[PDB]
Amino acid sequence: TKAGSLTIVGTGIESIGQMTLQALSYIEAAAKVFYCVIDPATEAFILTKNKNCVDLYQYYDNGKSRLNTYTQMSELMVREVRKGLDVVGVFYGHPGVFVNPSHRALAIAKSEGYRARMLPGVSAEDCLFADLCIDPSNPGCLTYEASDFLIRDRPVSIHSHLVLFQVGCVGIADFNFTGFDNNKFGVLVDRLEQEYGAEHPVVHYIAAMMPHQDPVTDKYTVAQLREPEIAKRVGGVSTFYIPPKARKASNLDIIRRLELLVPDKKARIYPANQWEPDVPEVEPYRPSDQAAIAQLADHAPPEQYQPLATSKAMSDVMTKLALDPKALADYKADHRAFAQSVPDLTPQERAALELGDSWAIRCAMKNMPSSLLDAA
Amino acid sequence: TKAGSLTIVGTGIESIGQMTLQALSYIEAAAKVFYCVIDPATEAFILTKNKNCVDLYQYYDNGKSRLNTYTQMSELMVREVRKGLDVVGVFYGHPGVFVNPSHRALAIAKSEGYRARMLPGVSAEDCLFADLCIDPSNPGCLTYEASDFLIRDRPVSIHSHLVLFQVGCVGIADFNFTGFDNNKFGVLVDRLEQEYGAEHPVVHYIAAMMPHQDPVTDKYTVAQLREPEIAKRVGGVSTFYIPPKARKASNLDIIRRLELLPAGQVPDKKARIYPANQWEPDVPEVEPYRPSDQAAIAQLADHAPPEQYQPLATSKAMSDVMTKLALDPKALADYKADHRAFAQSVPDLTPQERAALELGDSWAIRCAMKNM
Ligand SMILES: C[S@@+](CC[C@H](N)C(=O)[O-])C[C@H]1O[C@@H](n2cnc3c(N)ncnc32)[C@H](O)[C@@H]1O
Ligand SMILES: C[S@@+](CC[C@H](N)C(=O)[O-])C[C@H]1O[C@@H](n2cnc3c(N)ncnc32)[C@H](O)[C@@H]1O
Ligand SMILES: N[C@@H](CCO)C(=O)O
Repeated sequence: TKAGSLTIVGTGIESIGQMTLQALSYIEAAAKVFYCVIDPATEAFILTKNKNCVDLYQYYDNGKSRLNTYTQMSELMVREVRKGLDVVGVFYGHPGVFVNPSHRALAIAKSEGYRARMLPGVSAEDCLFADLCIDPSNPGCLTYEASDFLIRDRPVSIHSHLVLFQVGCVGIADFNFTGFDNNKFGVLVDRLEQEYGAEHPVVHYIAAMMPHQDPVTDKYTVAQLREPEIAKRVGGVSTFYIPPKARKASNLDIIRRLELLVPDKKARIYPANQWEPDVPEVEPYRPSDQAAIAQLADHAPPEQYQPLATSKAMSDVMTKLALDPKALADYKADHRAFAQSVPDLTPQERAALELGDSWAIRCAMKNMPSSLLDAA
Repeated sequence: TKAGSLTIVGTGIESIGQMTLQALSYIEAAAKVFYCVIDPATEAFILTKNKNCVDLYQYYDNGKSRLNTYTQMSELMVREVRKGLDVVGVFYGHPGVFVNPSHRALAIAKSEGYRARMLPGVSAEDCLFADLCIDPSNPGCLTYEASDFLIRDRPVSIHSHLVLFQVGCVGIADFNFTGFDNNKFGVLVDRLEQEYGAEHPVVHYIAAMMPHQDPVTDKYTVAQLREPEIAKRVGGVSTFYIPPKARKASNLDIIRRLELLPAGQVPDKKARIYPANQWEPDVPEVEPYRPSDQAAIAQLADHAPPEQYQPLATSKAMSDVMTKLALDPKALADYKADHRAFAQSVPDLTPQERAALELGDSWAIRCAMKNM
């Protein structure tokens, strides 16, 4: 039961708006905050929400290895944990997606016997899916760091989505405040041409940082990436999306074993991927679609559909547990004592909260029968 | 321009807390809200924020194809757009990650000339990285839908992370209110055994849905997945993580072209980055404080900010308006329509700040907020 803890949170990519409610609540409650963001409005916002913040960005330098910077960032955080304080680290995007020092600091804290947790956030890949209008499900997604992709000769799959981070710093171990001199970029272009061909599309993607900005979603051929004026547009916040070159055929034995039967591989569900070369759009309103739409006119909810049927007192406390870290800590320490303290709950509601199981909370908030809960 | 718009937003996975500030503000501002979420506290919260909501979940049914439900969900949203309304759709997690009807509705709205946008959210994969303590960077990540993975015989990489969604409904095209009868699950287990071997680990992952819950992070062998009591635990909110078998060797041409090692020295001999992946079988222990780490820590005592580091140096008025543009959708729409007229209306801005806002470029905003 050591005093001291480390919680690392994200801010998302687009200024302020892409932070989660829980990231904000933990920042506000912290004894000490350490942050690494690249948007001045987000920095200003953080400084209005906690009185004891330190900017980690000052530990980068011209010609200084990023690994040295990361060791320093982690040590600054853990030093405050060792003094018995509740410390929060903040990184832009998702704090564990292409971020070294967060994973390091949490592992050191855990090894010394302190509580340590990462809260997820909205990454640049999350933004890419939203802005390019693609789903990782169709037809699968491979995600790599650009230098690692080359050095370990990581496998390509020409039938799935490909996403490459850190294309602006190929083979570069250090930092510069004015930007990278990305003079090994041509090595990446050679690999892409060898796998996909000279005329295959590469989408240069930069998510908007400020709320009024449009994203950069510029299509180039692989061969165009050798032109000096195009290559120089690729910087420190650039990600590449490379769409599929072909569609993979279905396995007939698997279709038999799953029992689904010939399958046309070039037969798409609406909408088609706009970035695939020479792929026409599909029909949105086939006869099967029109039949489903006609059924709306006299639709009734199924008998097994259970509408929400809660109270203000119950919704208030469930919201409080999600938005007030201190209330959550009190509940976790003593479910029974906490449940007895909440004003205006019914006997059914109070018993369900003491248990805290999914089945019990659902019975209470949807007015479903339960012999135990109705006996309260 | 044409009246009517569609904005689709997410709620994250863990109840209420994983919703973004902008998802909340767009829900509040909407003329009508359509939602599909799978816990009651999140549903109750949404209903406190807008008086005009419809639950899309009522359009599922026992034995009804999910494709028919998806067509209906998308049509209810687009019908309201065609009436000239600003409509918001809401899906749990990230609204475009393993979600069919959002992409469909947005594509139809855009093709008919209406404004259409998706706002990203926190997905189950984002939660998985945070709870299992892994980074997609190290050593790469492949992500698939479980049935698609099987039907198209999609490749694995034994040297990278593998993440499989929808492992609880293999080959199933319909819906049931009481849950799926996942009787083709053995076909997935056979494929995993062929690619990885019977004793390789598979992590059964379920992110906590309520704020007091712990995640499920249960490691099993591929062979253990054939045991009835274990297979029964895999349901509609289950995801699988399969760690690498081993570390992959480096390409020698690439080491030379990137100038990463002098000739005559043996490659792939540096220790792994700390910390090691705790799920990878036979992973060696990595030490946190090597000589290079201890030297960096010694330098902290007399560290000064570099000359090129630019401290924030802004004002209440400028910070307030940039926050407003992020948190008030109406204010953002006004600003976008006429930058000059909006910037003239803002109270207490300096002439430098007012001009910077009127331009709106990143270089201009940064100049104003760091006093350069
Ligand atoms: C050090 S990593 C940090 C990523 C971050 N934690 C996240 O969640 O996306 C930096 C890389 O993230 C990607 N990135 C950062 N900001 C971006 C943006 N606005 N648009 C596209 N990619 C971005 C680029 O690939 C960049 O080289
Ligand atoms: C229809 S999809 C929707 C995914 C959602 N949009 C997201 O952003 O994660 C359903 C699948 O998501 C995954 N999933 C949903 N909730 C989850 C949870 N609490 N933990 C782990 N995986 C989950 C499972 O693989 C499930 O079969
Ligand atoms: N990962 C590096 C470079 C990203 O381009 C950083 O720490 O910013």
